[PDB]
Amino acid sequence: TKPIVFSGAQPSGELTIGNYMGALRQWVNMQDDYHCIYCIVDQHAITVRQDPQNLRKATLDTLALYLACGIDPQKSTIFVQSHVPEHAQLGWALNCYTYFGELSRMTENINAGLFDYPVLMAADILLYQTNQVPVGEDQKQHLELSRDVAQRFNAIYGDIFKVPEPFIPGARVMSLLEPKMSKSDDNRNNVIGLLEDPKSVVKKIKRAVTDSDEPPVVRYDAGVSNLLDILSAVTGQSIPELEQHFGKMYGHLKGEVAEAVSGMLTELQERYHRFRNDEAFLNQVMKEGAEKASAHASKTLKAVYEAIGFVAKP
Amino acid sequence: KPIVFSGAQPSGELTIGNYMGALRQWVNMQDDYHCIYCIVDQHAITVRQDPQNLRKATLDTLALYLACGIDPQKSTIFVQSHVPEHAQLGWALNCYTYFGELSRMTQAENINAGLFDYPVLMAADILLYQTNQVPVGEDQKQHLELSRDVAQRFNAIYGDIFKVPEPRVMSLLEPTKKMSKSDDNRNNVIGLLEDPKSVVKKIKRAVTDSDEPPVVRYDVQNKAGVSNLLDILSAVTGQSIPELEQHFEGKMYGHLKGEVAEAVSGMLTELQERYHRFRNDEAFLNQVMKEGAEKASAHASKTLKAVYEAIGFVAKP
Ligand SMILES: [Ca+2]
Repeated sequence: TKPIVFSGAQPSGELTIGNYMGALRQWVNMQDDYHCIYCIVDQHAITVRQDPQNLRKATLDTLALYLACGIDPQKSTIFVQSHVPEHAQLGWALNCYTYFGELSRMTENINAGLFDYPVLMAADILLYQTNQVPVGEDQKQHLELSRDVAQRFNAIYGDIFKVPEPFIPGARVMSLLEPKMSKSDDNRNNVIGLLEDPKSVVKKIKRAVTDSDEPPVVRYDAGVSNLLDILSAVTGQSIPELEQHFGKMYGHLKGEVAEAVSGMLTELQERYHRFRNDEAFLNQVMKEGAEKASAHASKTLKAVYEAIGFVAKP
Repeated sequence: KPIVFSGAQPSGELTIGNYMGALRQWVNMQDDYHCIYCIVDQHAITVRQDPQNLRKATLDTLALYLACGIDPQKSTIFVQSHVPEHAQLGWALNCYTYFGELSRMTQAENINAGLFDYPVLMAADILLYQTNQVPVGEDQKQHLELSRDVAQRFNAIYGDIFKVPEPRVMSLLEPTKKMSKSDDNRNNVIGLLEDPKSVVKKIKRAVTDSDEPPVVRYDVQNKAGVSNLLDILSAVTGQSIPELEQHFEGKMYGHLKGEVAEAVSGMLTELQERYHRFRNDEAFLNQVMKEGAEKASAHASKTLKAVYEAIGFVAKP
């Protein structure tokens, strides 16, 4: 049994080139070393009012994109959250072991889902005996609540849950017009999406901030440096060996980058469309993932219900 | 047939006031209504429980409702935790409930989130079954009204997915307050599973008045103690109260206490005979919980899948 890694994927989330070359490209190559779990959290998504048609479409978009990146439905467990009842069941039970004050510290006319979703996050992770969690900086507090709830529950009932640990990377990709590239960027021009057409990549790379050194030379030190990090990650080349290739101006660099990133995204995107348009295949993937997820999750939930004192479902 | 939903705490301490008033009445209407009795063990854990006692009290409650006459073939009786759709809809309805609506729910220390959020789960329990009517007490009126508001709010967004639900024994030593399981002095309370000799003793010590000479006459204002014993006697036996005023003309209070104790005791001995039979047959209780949970899930899943389709979730394949 390998270490279990759990990651949540927002249905509306837009994966950037930073998300891919930095983290997800490595995670794909390590699916034989870890039991990786990817949960498309549509129950977390409806804490914000959602257009139903866009929610359904975005869930399928996200599934197809992760499959396009190489997530293997048989090696890993990839599923839609609402297809696995155990998430809501454990979410309710852990409400009774979470303090109202803890949720208040997470930050009226908000809905109860926004207030309570940190408990559902804890259930998402603890269901699968998760060992490690890749947490963004924005999610640090949520992960520490999951640890505190797991320890509190185990102190009462015994070692039912594993106490999850945050996990660390690692290609560095910086925001183009402000050299870290983030999927949360309020400025779209700072990032390149995985579903970005070649023309828009060319336009964002050409417009990337750079330093007006005279004469313009290619050297790692913040604009020019970003393009060296991005190009090196795509081509697997050393930064200095790249500088050997560039006498050329910053326009040579920006052109070279844009061509490489678009070459890599094109291979990802054709896989994306082949999976995305095959709705029957996606239904099979969600069925396999949900059934595998529930089999694993029910082992933990039934031990939780046993310890709480519920009559076991006959 | 109209659908009626009632939640039963897994406590196993029904009082004779609860039975004669509420539960006994519903037992006779199982042919005219689709009655749903849900033993709400997920609500119970909003207060920390001893694990073994919770399990025992859930089976105690089931056996007790069975002995009172709830028929698992006419009605649907099940344990809440056996039907995952309750928690599933509970989470979804959180997103359509305002924080302030739960904050204004009066019914502390370091409260846990379940104690705050359980009114949402109550709404989920009711709405899963297209429920028409919920027989709540006065102290759960707010909870029912919140369930109605959430159903209306959801329907106003997505269309009519939910049905909107529709909008006397006293303490023996304190006959101006209704018989309460929470009473600190347990000699105020008669439970359905109270030993007959114990029930007769408490009835014998029930408060009365100081009329010289004693008079047995229904006047709640001046003779609360005697009027209470006449309501209990009228409830067990069905005799109209003026009949007992005529039967006790010239009789003393001790005669009436002997009459209430005997009648109450007889009712509790038939109920307890059935209870111990059901409760000692755990295989029978398991099969009732299995069947009840399958029926409950069959109806609940229809509503939950319609809710998920309106919200925009991908349908589970
Ligand atoms: Ca495979």
